Amino acid sequence: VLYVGSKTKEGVVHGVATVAEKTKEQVTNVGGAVVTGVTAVAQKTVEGAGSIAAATGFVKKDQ
Amino acid sequence: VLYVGSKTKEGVVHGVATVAEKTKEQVTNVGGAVVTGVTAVAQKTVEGAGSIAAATGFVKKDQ
Amino acid sequence: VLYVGSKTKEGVVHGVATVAEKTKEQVTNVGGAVVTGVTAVAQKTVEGAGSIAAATGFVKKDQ
Amino acid sequence: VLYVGSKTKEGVVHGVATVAEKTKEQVTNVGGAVVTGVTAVAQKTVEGAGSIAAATGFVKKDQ
Amino acid sequence: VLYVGSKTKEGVVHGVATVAEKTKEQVTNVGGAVVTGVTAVAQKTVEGAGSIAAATGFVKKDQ
Amino acid sequence: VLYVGSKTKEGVVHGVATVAEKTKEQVTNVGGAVVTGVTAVAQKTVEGAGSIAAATGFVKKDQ
Repeated sequence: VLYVGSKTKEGVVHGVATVAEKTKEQVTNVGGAVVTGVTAVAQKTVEGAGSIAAATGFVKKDQ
Repeated sequence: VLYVGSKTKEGVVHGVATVAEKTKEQVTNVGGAVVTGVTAVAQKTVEGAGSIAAATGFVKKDQ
Repeated sequence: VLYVGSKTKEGVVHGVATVAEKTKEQVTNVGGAVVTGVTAVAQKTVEGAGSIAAATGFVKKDQ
Repeated sequence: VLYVGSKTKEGVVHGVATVAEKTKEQVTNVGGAVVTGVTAVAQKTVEGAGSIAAATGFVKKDQ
Repeated sequence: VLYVGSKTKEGVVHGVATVAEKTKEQVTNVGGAVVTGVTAVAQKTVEGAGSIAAATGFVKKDQ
Repeated sequence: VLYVGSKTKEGVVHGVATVAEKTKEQVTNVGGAVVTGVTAVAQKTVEGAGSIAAATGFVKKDQ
């Protein structure tokens, strides 16, 4: 018996309840990035960069 | 018996309840990116970059 | 018995309930990208980049 | 202008999300009453008795 | 302007999220009453008795 | 302007989130009453007795 890498559980979300009562919600953007409202998200990345709510700017590599 | 990589569970979302009561919701954009409202999302990436709510800017590589 | 890569479960979403009562919802865009309202999404990518709600800007590679 | 009994809201249920993951569920009865699983119920009774999940016994009025 | 009995809100339930993960659930009865699992219930009774999860016994009025 | 009985709010439940993870749940009864699991319940009774989770015994009025 080996059971190598067995019965695992990774990058998991479960059993979540959520209520949101918002009368108004404005998001104005005129520049770079804006990220909002990220709920119950799961990921598993192998041999790579893993981002989930990454608001980056502008990569301005010139000459 | 090996059971190598067995009974696994990865990048999973389950058992989620959500209520959202919003009277108004405006999103104005005139520049780069805007990401909103990302719920119950799962991913598994192998040998690659994995992004989920990544609002990037503008990659301006000149000469 | 090997059971290598067996009974797996990856990039999965299940058992999700959602209610959304929004009286008004406007999205104005005049620049780059806008992503909204992404619910119960699953993906598995092998040997590749995997994006799910990625609002990118404009890749302006000149000469 | 009277607006007597106006814009009322009574005996109301709205905006409800629910998830139930039950692997087994047995209900054995051999006597009186059993009531189970009552969700999102509304009632308005006028000039009367109003019951909603009332498990009564046995009304044994003899001579 | 009277607005007598106006813009009222009574016996109301709203904006409820619920998750229940039960592996087993047995209810055995052999006598009187059993009431279980009553969620998001609303009532308005006028000129009457109002019960919602009332498990009564046995009304044994003899001679 | 009277606004008598106006903009009221009575017997109300709202904005409730709940998670319940129970591996086992048994309810055995052989006598009178049993009441369990009463969530997010509202009532308004006028000119009457109002009970919500009332487990009574057995009213044995003899001669």
